[PDB]
Amino acid sequence: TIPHLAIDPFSLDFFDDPYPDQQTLRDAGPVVYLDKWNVYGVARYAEVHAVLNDPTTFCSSRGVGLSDFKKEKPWRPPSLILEADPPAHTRPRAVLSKVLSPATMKTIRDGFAAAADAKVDELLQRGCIDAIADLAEAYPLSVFPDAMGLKQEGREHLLPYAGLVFNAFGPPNELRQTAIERSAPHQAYVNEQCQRPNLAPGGFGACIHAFTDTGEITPDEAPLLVRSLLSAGLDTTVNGIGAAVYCLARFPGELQRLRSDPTLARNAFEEAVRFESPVQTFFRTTTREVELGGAVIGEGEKVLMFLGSANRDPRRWSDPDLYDITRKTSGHVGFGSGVHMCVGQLVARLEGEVMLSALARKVAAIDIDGPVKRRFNNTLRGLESLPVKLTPA
Ligand code: HEM
Ligand SMILES: Cc1ccc(C(=O)O)cc1
Ligand SMILES: [Cl-]
Repeated sequence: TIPHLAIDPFSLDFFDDPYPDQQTLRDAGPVVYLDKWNVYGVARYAEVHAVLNDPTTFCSSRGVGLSDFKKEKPWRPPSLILEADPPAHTRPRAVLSKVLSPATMKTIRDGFAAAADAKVDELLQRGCIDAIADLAEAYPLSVFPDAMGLKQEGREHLLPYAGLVFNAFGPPNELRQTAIERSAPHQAYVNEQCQRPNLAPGGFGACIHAFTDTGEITPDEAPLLVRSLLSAGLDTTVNGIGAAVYCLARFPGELQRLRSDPTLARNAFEEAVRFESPVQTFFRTTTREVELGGAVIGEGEKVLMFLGSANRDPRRWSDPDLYDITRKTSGHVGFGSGVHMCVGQLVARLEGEVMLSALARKVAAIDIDGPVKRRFNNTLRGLESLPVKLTPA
């Protein structure tokens, strides 16, 4: 009853252009079986949303990558939040929610905005830049490690560590094997920075450790929760901001609308998150036999959720392949949905908003003026190099 497909959603050919294969996955049926990796797949909005919002049946504690923690050893100690189910998930989640809370955004917004304005000013002096290394990477590197409270030395490990984390959600292909092979110095750096004495006062890391006396987390839980922010907090925003600049470079009509009303900056970023879906996929594991669509999935099966496909499903979205900065984006699953929905979404949106605001106010044109190069990762979608000419307003 369930169609079997040979599509490999973790192949370089798929990463290079996923959209035809994602339509094939959607149109084959509400639930597919991917023979390449022996997992179920859901690529329509409806089933992705349903799976995300039933954490009891579609659990996370057996891993949200291909590997089943009941069968294989995790490559690193499980995340106390991402790779936990209720009730164990609940108090670590509440702590990170308060650490990255609406009130916390007020303390960092002025500095994040000034750094975004300063970066665009700097880039406009050069004119021809790489919007990945010089903007999408450079701006988050200029605000997020400091907001964490990290020392300066060793920050070159942060993007490699995150690339490793997101590759390690994938199947055991070359991208994953190579990442793990090179992982030891990056894990050593990251694990050391998670310890309380190495996190500067007032930053996100110190605030996590400060929550260890409320009864929500114990002291021995704080390093792994810092680890979660050092895993998820930087590379995601790099590819979110890169996606937004890539969209504005490809759709100049939308750059023109954004210039005319810079208060569209926040929704222009949100639409970029829907349109590119920097985090493409996550897995769940069934805790029981379950009916989904019309298929009966057995217990202990991996289910691959295509977040990017769900965000382009024409059953849910009008003109899904169009970048529209005034679109009603509410309900997109680029940040997830339900109990695990991105706890750092306010940081991500703040960074994206203030960068797009700086562009909206300072830049008249963004023209691709060099070869575009894609960056390949088992979970992240984004570019390696995006040469652009910035024309000042
Ligand atoms: C454009 C930027 C980002 C995107 C697209 C993104 C994507 C996601 C997604 C899809 C999930 C759901 C995971 C699941 O359902 O299994 C998630 C969760 C999470 N994100 Fe974000 N993320 C972004 C930025 C950030 C930032 C900036 C931080 C921290 C500062 C962060 C920290 C986390 C954490 C800790 C979780 C786990 C939450 C939980 O399991 O309850 N993320 N993210
Ligand atoms: C997207 C993402 C990646 C890693 C983590 C973590 O807890 O390590 C959380 C969320
Ligand atoms: Cl690690």
